[PDB]
Amino acid sequence: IQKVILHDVLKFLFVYILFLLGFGVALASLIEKCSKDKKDCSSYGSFSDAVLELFKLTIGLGDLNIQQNSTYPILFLFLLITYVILTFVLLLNMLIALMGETVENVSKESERIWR
Amino acid sequence: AVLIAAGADVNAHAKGVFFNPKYQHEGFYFGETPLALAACTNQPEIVQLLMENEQTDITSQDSRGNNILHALVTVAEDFKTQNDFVKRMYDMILLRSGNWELETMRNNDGLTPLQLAAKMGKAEILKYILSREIKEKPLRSLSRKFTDWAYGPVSSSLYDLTNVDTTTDNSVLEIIVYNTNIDNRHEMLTLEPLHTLLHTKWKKFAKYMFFLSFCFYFFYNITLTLVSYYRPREDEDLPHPLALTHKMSWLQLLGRMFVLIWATCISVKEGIAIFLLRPSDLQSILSDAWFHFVFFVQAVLVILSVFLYLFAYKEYLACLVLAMALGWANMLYYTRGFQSMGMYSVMIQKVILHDVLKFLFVYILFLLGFGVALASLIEKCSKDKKDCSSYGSFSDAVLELFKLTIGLGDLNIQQNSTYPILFLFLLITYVILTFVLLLNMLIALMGETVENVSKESERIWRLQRARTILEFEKMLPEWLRSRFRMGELCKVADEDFRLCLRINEVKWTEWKTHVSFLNEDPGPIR
Amino acid sequence: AAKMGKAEILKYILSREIKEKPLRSLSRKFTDWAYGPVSSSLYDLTNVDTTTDNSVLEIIVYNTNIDNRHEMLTLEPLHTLLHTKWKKFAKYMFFLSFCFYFFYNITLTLVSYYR
Amino acid sequence: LQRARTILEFEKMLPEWLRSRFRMGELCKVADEDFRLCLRINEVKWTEWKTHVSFLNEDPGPIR
Ligand SMILES: CCCCCCCC/C=C/CCCCCCCC(=O)O[C@@H](COC(=O)CCCCCCCCCCCCCCC)COP(=O)([O-])OCC[N+](C)(C)C
Ligand SMILES: CCCCCCCC/C=C/CCCCCCCC(=O)O[C@@H](COC(=O)CCCCCCCCCCCCCCC)COP(=O)([O-])OCC[N+](C)(C)C
Ligand SMILES: CCCCCCCC/C=C/CCCCCCCC(=O)O[C@@H](COC(=O)CCCCCCCCCCCCCCC)COP(=O)([O-])OCC[N+](C)(C)C
Ligand SMILES: CCCCCCCC/C=C/CCCCCCCC(=O)O[C@@H](COC(=O)CCCCCCCCCCCCCCC)COP(=O)([O-])OCC[N+](C)(C)C
Ligand SMILES: CCCCCCCC/C=C\CCCCCCCC(=O)O[C@@H](COC(=O)CCCCCCCCCCCCCCC)COP(=O)([O-])OCC[N+](C)(C)C
Ligand SMILES: CCCCCCCC/C=C\CCCCCCCC(=O)O[C@@H](COC(=O)CCCCCCCCCCCCCCC)COP(=O)([O-])OCC[N+](C)(C)C
Ligand SMILES: CCCCCCCC/C=C\CCCCCCCC(=O)O[C@@H](COC(=O)CCCCCCCCCCCCCCC)COP(=O)([O-])OCC[N+](C)(C)C
Ligand SMILES: CCCCCCCC/C=C\CCCCCCCC(=O)O[C@@H](COC(=O)CCCCCCCCCCCCCCC)COP(=O)([O-])OCC[N+](C)(C)C
Ligand SMILES: CCCCCCCC/C=C\CCCCCCCC(=O)O[C@@H](COC(=O)CCCCCCCCCCCCCCC)COP(=O)([O-])OCC[N+](C)(C)C
Ligand SMILES: CCCCCCCC/C=C\CCCCCCCC(=O)O[C@@H](COC(=O)CCCCCCCCCCCCCCC)COP(=O)([O-])OCC[N+](C)(C)C
Ligand SMILES: CCCCCCCC/C=C\CCCCCCCC(=O)O[C@@H](COC(=O)CCCCCCCCCCCCCCC)COP(=O)([O-])OCC[N+](C)(C)C
Ligand SMILES: CCCCCCCC/C=C\CCCCCCCC(=O)O[C@@H](COC(=O)CCCCCCCCCCCCCCC)COP(=O)([O-])OCC[N+](C)(C)C
Ligand code: NA
Ligand code: NA
Ligand code: NA
Repeated sequence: IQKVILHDVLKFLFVYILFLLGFGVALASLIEKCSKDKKDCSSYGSFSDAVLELFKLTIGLGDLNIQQNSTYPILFLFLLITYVILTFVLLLNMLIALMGETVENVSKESERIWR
Repeated sequence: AVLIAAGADVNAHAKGVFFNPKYQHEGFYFGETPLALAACTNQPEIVQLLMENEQTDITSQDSRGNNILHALVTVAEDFKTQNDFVKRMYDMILLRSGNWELETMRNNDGLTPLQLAAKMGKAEILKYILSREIKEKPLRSLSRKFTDWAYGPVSSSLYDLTNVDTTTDNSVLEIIVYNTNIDNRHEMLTLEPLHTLLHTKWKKFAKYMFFLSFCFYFFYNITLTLVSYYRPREDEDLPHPLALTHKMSWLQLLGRMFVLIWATCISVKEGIAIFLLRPSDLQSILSDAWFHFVFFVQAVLVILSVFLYLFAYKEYLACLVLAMALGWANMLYYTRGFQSMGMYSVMIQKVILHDVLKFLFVYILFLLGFGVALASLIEKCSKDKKDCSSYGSFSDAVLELFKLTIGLGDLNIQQNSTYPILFLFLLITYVILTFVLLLNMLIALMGETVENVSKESERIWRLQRARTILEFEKMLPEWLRSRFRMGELCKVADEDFRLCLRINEVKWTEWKTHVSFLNEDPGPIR
Repeated sequence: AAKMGKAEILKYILSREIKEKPLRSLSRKFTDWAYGPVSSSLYDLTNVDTTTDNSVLEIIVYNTNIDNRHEMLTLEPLHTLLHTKWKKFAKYMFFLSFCFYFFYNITLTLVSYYR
Repeated sequence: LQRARTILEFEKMLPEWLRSRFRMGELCKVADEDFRLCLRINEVKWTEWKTHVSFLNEDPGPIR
């Protein structure tokens, strides 16, 4: 647990927060003013709301709704599918492949480090 | 020996089409002379027989401009195929000549034998030439490695930097880094006068220019984000906050000017670096100039978002938002200053090209295949008049199968389907093919890619940092390159100064008494 | 030998080169020319090519019994002979087979979705 | 092996006058009255050095 955190988990969290806060401002700058429906017209209305909705989409909770208050509805869906490919397909599946290389090397030495 | 004593011409040139072949299987190129034929076919007794003859001109050139030492570089191969006889023929011919006449001769392309080995990727000959040390006294001047002092285990050597450093054109360091053809650039930079020479450039000037490059690109994105997120938002009024149109007399308006003048500094500069490097190959695009296009595509979308405001098409906002999201993903270029994150960005490049693109080709075949089958199976929604099905169209069925794979939403089998058992058979078959087969096999194939690239990802990183070091060096002026110059003048022999580079070494295995040193007193003198 | 899967005897027969003069006619591999490293050889194709019935190439491909078919096709007069067929006619017949099966599905989909 | 089964099933389909045009090989005079329709493969070898006998042709270059 000590070797996996220092080698693998900290490099993952550095690249993930670059993509979380990067697509979070792009999607928040693309939503209109909510005066026409006066409440609950969008869940991406702020920077703090768009970062929360992209974090729920990675751990698997909630529900996906593309009927936002966006001016450009095709551009919103292009940036929201690109976020899924970079994190759900690339970064989370590569963390498992890099932990299997760390475990293979520390298994030779973990008994002498314990004593 | 019968024919030479009978008067055979020892300077004939076999210049036919079979001896100057067009393709590699049609003929055999050896150097057109009978001295090169004996050397390229591993016949050392006939080489010694021909060099003793006084009529043998050892400095003759063929039609390509090559001489005897250019031709041995052309036919050289690895240790696996051609074990090592070419490296021993290069040494025997050079010592009998006794001059620098063959080493400093240029063929019709303008290359010496040292620059021809770096052009073709001959890493076993180039290891020999850069570290050539001759121990005998009258032939010591033909070396490129000199022992300055030695005392027991410790020694100190000097490596010649005549045509390997970037003080001239077509240097050895510039040919190895910028070579699109060969496929062992990252193994040729581990050689010893080249490995220390890039490490010296990174300490003196190159790490400080890589930090000013980071700071002014970070401030460029953080002032592009704030002016686009904090726009004046009205339905009746949409002022572009850039160029400072309203006379509000609000200072710190230079941040609005810093996006205009810095978008033109990038689009002009990255247009030149694409123009000077024509790859003519899609593999050379992805492997060397990926960050030249993607810094150029961003800086154009910032400029087009200002020309579309002057024409008022109201699609400028589509170009700013694409420039904001692309700009924060371009901060991953700057992870090559560090070894830990720089080797991690080499894994991301190899996993996308090998594993992720094959997954997306088979997944979209199954997504769009079951999407039309399930959409053609749902009735007309006039009986309930609204919300009777979520699979009513092709565009709705593709969306509901994408949500079912990433894990969101809710599964409902009470559709408006005519055949309710056939709908559930096609919806469970989609889960087995993607959730059980394709997503679990992507993890198993990434573990095979990671296992092979882990052997090579450090040498691939140092080739990516070496291209960053050299492009900083063509930028800074002539009077800065004299101050940050490597090496020191060393009196090698009588009237011979070569501007060498010093490397220290400790060795405990081969014990010997020391001769052929340049200096008797071992300690550092000043 | 091709029927039973004897890959060590079949490697010997297909590349049999005899150097002596009166018994050179019993070869199946002849040196056309040579100059230094480069040479050029000739491989006999009497009963290994598909101009006759029960050829060696047809027995190795269509054999259900043996379990080393994919190792016996690496042998040398058989490896170049399949590469020559793919360049001359077989890659062009594999592309017309793709185009008329793609158009068959794309006209079956449109008439069933737009009923 | 999966591509080789696709190549051969295309060859039984196309007619007899197409198989003469796409036929592999060339007639080679091996000995006195012996023609065998061989196939040519080139090779470069750097390890075993020897003098050359038992060749069919003295002049090494491609003749036409
Ligand atoms: C180097 C090779 C790769 C890169 C190529 C490009 C290089 C540089 C170019 C860069 C951008 C050039 C386009 C800028 C302006 C377009 C924005 C726009 O108007 O919205 C458009 C969306 O169109 C998009 O989504 C564009 C997003 C990028 C697509 C580029 C291909 C990506 C590869 C993935 C390929 C598959 C994905 C295809 C896209 C889905 C549509 O507009 P709207 O939303 O309908 O608004 C209607 C407004 N209304 C409602 C008021 C009536
Ligand atoms: C940070 C998070 C932000 C996240 C935002 C998103 C970003 C996303 C990702 C981002 C990737 C990570 C950030 C990129 C940073 C790279 C910069 C760099 O090159 O660092 C280098 C040092 O840098 C220095 O130069 C030291 C600072 C001294 C002052 C420099 C001012 C120069 C002016 C004064 C000039 C005049 C005076 C000079 C006299 C000659 C580190 O290099 P190194 O390899 O470690 O060095 C070897 C050390 N070793 C031996 C242990 C190996
Ligand atoms: C113009 C297209 C931009 C992307 C568009 C996406 C669709 C186009 C399809 C692109 C096909 C993807 C294949 C990429 C090939 C190599 C990957 C790579 O370089 O890895 C890098 C990681 O960088 C990444 O994260 C790669 C992910 C691509 C998109 C990044 C998010 C941008 C958002 C886009 C939204 C706005 C789109 C607006 C424009 C349409 C690091 O690896 P490297 O070791 O540094 O390798 C470079 C080697 N070199 C340094 C010597 C050169
Ligand atoms: C080679 C060996 C493997 C292949 C074997 C076959 C080879 C070739 C055959 C091909 C298809 C032959 C059947 C065609 C017509 C049947 C369609 C039909 O009427 O719907 C039926 C569903 O039945 C099905 O779901 C059939 C789907 C394929 C099942 C074949 C076994 C798959 C293995 C998986 C094994 C376990 C799964 C079993 C299936 C759940 C029921 O109809 P309904 O929906 O109730 O409609 C009522 C209408 N009403 C409401 C108006 C009153
Ligand atoms: C817990 C979550 C919050 C923690 C954050 C607190 C900051 C302090 C964090 C950690 C404390 C110090 C780091 C580890 C100390 C050295 C040990 C080591 O192996 O380092 C490794 C990892 O080092 C990295 O490169 C991590 C990547 C960037 C770190 C950015 C902060 C953490 C990301 C989360 C937040 C990002 C947002 C903020 C970013 C600006 C170096 O890799 P290596 O290859 O193993 O080198 C060892 C050599 N060896 C293999 C030969 C052995
Ligand atoms: C394990 C983790 C350890 C580390 C912890 C980190 C984990 C979590 C990190 C962060 C979580 C933050 C969530 C929101 C919190 C406060 C909101 C806020 O301040 O935004 C403010 C400014 O926002 C802007 O104006 C735009 C953002 C500017 C920076 C651009 C981000 C790109 C950085 C990418 C690269 C950086 C990273 C590089 C790689 C490291 C505005 O707030 P608001 O929403 O508009 O409020 C409006 C409501 N009101 C009107 C009622 C007043
Ligand atoms: C789990 C594994 C993940 C793998 C992901 C697999 C990938 C693909 C996965 C999923 C793609 C399909 C799912 C959603 C699309 C359809 C949604 C829909 O309802 O239609 C919408 C239309 O929208 C469009 O017409 C544009 C569709 C393309 C969006 C971008 C393509 C991929 C981006 C590439 C990313 C760059 C790559 C860079 C990354 C490195 C809505 O239209 P409508 O409903 O008809 O009604 C509206 C009214 N109207 C008709 C008047 C208009
Ligand atoms: C004049 C005095 C300095 C003050 C103002 C500085 C103004 C400029 C500062 C920073 C520019 C920020 C770069 C971000 C945008 C990239 C595009 C661009 O236009 O930048 C260019 C200029 O970038 C540099 O060359 C940085 C080094 C500073 C050079 C100026 C000092 C010269 C004297 C030396 C003495 C220094 C210290 C010596 C140690 C004692 C290149 O950037 P890049 O990253 O290489 O290109 C992208 C990578 N890519 C090619 C793969 C695509
Ligand atoms: C855990 C207890 C609680 C947290 C502690 C309290 C906070 C701790 C604060 C600071 C510690 C943060 C980590 C720095 C040291 C990591 C060690 C390392 O190897 O780094 C390497 C790269 O790692 C990087 O530096 C990547 C750049 C990411 C941004 C971090 C910049 C650090 C400046 C600090 C600013 C703060 C940013 C973060 C603060 C939010 C160094 O590069 P390298 O030497 O060339 O490669 C090493 C490989 N080798 C070992 C084989 C040679
Ligand atoms: C980002 C998402 C959108 C991108 C799409 C843009 C198109 C351009 C895409 C990528 C640019 C060019 C491809 C890579 C260039 C060569 C590098 C390479 O290694 O190729 C590899 C992958 O090549 C494939 O075979 C991919 C599978 C089919 C690709 C279909 C488009 C992408 C699927 C998504 C969209 C599908 C929908 C459209 C399809 C009609 C070949 O495999 P290899 O075994 O590694 O060979 C290397 C040899 N080696 C191992 C000895 C080293
Ligand atoms: C990383 C990814 C990069 C690449 C991007 C791709 C990712 C995303 C790709 C695609 C997402 C597209 C989502 C829908 C968007 C437009 C809708 C549309 O045009 O359908 C139209 C035609 O539709 C038909 O008539 C049936 C389909 C014909 C083709 C058959 C599909 C099988 C292809 C399988 C093999 C192909 C792949 C092979 C392997 C590659 C009808 O539209 P509608 O729904 O009926 O509207 C009705 C509403 N209205 C009545 C109000 C008007
Ligand atoms: C007559 C002139 C041509 C114009 C009309 C063409 C009409 C037909 C074109 C394409 C048919 C499309 C196939 C899809 C459906 C498969 C079933 C089927 O019936 O197809 C069959 C015919 O398929 C072929 O043989 C393709 C090659 C064309 C043969 C006709 C030219 C003969 C002359 C040669 C000169 C060519 C050029 C030489 C270069 C100079 C076989 O298809 P399959 O894929 O092998 O079978 C499935 C695989 N499986 C066996 C494992 C199951
Ligand atoms: Na879930
Ligand atoms: Na859920
Ligand atoms: Na695994």
